[PDB]
Amino acid sequence: GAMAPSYRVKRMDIAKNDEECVVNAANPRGLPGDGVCKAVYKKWPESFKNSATPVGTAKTVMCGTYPVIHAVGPNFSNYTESEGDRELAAAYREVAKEVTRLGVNSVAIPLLSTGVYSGGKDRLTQSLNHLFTAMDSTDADVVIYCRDKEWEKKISEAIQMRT
Ligand SMILES: [Cl-]
Ligand SMILES: [Cl-]
Ligand SMILES: [Cl-]
Repeated sequence: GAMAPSYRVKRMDIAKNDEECVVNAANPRGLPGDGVCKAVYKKWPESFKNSATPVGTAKTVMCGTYPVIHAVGPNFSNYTESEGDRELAAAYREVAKEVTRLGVNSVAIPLLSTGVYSGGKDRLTQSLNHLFTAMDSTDADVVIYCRDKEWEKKISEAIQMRT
């Protein structure tokens, strides 16, 4: 584990991360997709062999020796707010189990269900709080990746408030 486990946020493409493993914001069918998923497909295409997994789960596939944890958040256009909330929390719990199983000291993670699966709603606080609930008990250094300047400031504020 990391000596003093921390949370950090960076505004840049997760495909350029400096961590020991990456979490993909995957679709259930293991398709190249859009946004984060498409960037992950371009950088680690080998990790999409048999990566299909249900909503609310995570499935890790190696690209060489680099782990890609495919985490499937719900698409809020299809689920109710209640059911989608439950599946989003479940996907993050499965990411924490995989990060622990892998023995990594750091992990790069995007905010699940905040892009095209958001159902047109701002889900920064919802998704980030489920990330914290799952990852708080792990000892890996967590680096959250985002692309929006206002989201970077809000995620950074939420991290600092708890310290
Ligand atoms: Cl970039
Ligand atoms: Cl998304
Ligand atoms: Cl963003």
